[PDB]
Amino acid sequence: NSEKALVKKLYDRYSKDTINGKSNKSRNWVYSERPLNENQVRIHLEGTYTVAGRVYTPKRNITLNKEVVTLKELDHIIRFAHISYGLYMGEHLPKGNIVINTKNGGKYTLESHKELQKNRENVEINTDDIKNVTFELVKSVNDI
Ligand SMILES: CC(=O)N[C@@H]1[C@@H](O[C@@H]2O[C@@H](C)[C@@H](O)[C@@H](O)[C@@H]2O)[C@H](O[C@@H]2O[C@H](CO)[C@H](O)[C@H](O[C@]3(C(=O)O)C[C@H](O)[C@@H](NC(C)=O)[C@H]([C@H](O)[C@H](O)CO)O3)[C@H]2O)[C@@H](CO)O[C@@H]1O
Repeated sequence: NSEKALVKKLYDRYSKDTINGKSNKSRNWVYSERPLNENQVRIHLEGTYTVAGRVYTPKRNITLNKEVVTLKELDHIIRFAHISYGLYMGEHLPKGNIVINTKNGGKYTLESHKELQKNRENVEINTDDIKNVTFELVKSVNDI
């Protein structure tokens, strides 16, 4: 099963709770309502995950330090938060984009069906520039 293997590759990459010395502490890469320090931001994931034509609206957010990070890092943490509601589980690949929206109207688009392209890994992003993350993801079939 090749579709299953492609799913497993995305799951194995993005389910890791560390990257480059950062880690998911206190569920900060999943969901928090805890008060923010002056040096933190909270980026809300606002979107839909539609499975076999039924829309789900999972509520997740990521709590990060204010700093310049790489797109590899932000892509990682964002997809980790998606995995926490069920993204990349089972045997079928999702499709659709996850979009990092910036405060002045910029975007970084993360295509969900494949890994981040290697040539994008080192793009530098100030976490304080991020407005939110939107997404419209589709999994065409349920697992049987
Ligand atoms: C085969 C392959 O992977 N080739 C990639 C390019 O990806 C292909 O071409 C794209 C135009 C698109 O059709 C894609 O589906 C193809 O796989 C890749 O180009 C980037 O691809 C991503 C999506 O995977 C985005 O479309 C990106 O555009 C944007 C973005 O939305 O992310 C536009 C945006 O305005 C811009 N924002 C800023 C602030 O600069 C961002 C940003 O530059 C990047 O996200 C930072 O990485 O890009 C396409 O540029 C291309 C560059 O990675 O490499 C191969 O050619």
